[PDB]
Amino acid sequence: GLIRTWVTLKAEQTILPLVDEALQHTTTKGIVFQHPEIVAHMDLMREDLHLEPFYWKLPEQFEGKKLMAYGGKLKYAIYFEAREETYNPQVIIRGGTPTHARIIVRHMAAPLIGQLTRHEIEMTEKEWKYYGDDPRVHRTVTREDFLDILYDIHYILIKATYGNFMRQSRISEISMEVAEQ
Repeated sequence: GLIRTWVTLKAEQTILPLVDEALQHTTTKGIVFQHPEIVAHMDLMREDLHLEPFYWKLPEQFEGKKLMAYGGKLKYAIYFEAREETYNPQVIIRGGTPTHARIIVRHMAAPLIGQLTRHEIEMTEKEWKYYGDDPRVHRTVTREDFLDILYDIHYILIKATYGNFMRQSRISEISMEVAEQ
């Protein structure tokens, strides 16, 4: 076909949970919609603030048989405020048939404080790395592994916690390219 589509959030889904890297817990207590940005404010989550760093767990429509995504472009905009401005992975994906379930990460430059910054992440092996490998290692994910993750995505996470002592964090414009025929 060559029918370029984008998965995005349902207009109705106006809230996006926070999670630790572990996905051991989830928080909503401090998250609110303020069109278009979706906002997590720390002061409404003080009870939970040790479980940091936090990631946004994208909703199920990004998960699953997503082989067609391999074209490219995971897109989203990020904004945040913290006391000062300075390792942790920008985005995190897990997926696979049990025999090949594995976790990979994408590292990027920390976004600036106060400046809404945009990310577009190419959905291909060449730039991702392996969870558990220090970011300074020059190994990247094999095409083969990558594709086996896409074959069934378990979850995609995007960094919510930034700088030092963070006040609030906003994410918007969330989309990922797929394909139809």
